[PDB]
Amino acid sequence: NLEQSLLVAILRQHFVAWEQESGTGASQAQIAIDDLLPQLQIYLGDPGSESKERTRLLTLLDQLKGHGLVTSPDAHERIVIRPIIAHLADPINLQALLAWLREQIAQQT
DNA sequence: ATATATATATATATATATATATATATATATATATATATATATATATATATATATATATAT
Repeated sequence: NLEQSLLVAILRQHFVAWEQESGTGASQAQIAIDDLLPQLQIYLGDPGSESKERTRLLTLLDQLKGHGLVTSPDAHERIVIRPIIAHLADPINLQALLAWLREQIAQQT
């Protein structure tokens, strides 16, 4: 669904950006939950409360863990991106949709 | 020119996944009400003594 696609695109670009610096296959840096909500806000707005957005992000991460793309949030609310994200079927789709929605919001604002 | 057997296109129906709302089961807390227990006071009945109304026995 749309939200899962956006989250996967964000995670994918984070992973590629990290690999650009530390090299291919470098141990992924732990990313906090607080860091992703501002970014999902860029494409989904504010659903009404922090208690709602954080819950949505957590359920999305748990859904993605089923496919193996991300680990479970650790005791301090940080996740790690799994290697399997690099081998998605068509990574070009993520870039296109993500940039398209970003351009949409930039045009409407 | 009609039947009779493939092939292709299209539509329908089903399965999977997720989001949202509702129902059910269970547990707990609360409030209310009922019933009971307790305490107190008063009423009734009986017993005993004295007072009022009436009559009889004993001693000389």
